[PDB]
Amino acid sequence: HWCRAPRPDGRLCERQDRLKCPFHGKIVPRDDEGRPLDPEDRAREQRRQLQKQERPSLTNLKAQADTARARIGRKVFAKAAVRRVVAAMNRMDQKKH
DNA sequence: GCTCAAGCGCTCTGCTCCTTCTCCCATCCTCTCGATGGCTATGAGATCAACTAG
Ligand SMILES: [Zn+2]
Repeated sequence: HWCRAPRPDGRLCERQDRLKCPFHGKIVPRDDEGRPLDPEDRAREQRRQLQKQERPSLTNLKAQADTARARIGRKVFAKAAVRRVVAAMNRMDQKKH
C-alpha cells in the first residue's frame, strides 16, 4: 500500500508506511487519483480540511528559558533522568558482570 | 478607564535522594593460656560523746 496523499506539488505521496504517514496522519487506501476508496474517509478528510481553514521589554528570567534549546536541556538534565540514566546503566552492569 | 486578567513573589508542602545511625547475627558443653591483682608512714592538733569519779 501507498499513502497516495495529494501533495501541493500535484504528485501523489509515495511514502511506504505501514500504518501512519507523518505528513498526512493515518493512511487510507486510495485510487490512482489519490481519493480514499471509503466514502466515510473522504468525508472525514473534508471535515479535517474545514477545521484547518477555521484555525519589561527585555526577556525575563522565565522568558529567557522559553525557547527550544533550553527545553531539551531541561529534560536531558533532570534529577530523575540522570538517576534513570544510572539505573539503566546499573542494570546492564549486572548483565556485564 | 473600571474588572477581569496576568503576573508574581512568597510560602507550604512534598518528593525523592543522599547521608547518617542503631542493631543484629543457633544452642549447649569441655579444656588450657594469659593478665590481673596494691600493700606511703607517724605525728601533731582539735573536737566530741561517753565513763568515772566528784
Ligand atoms: Zn503520505
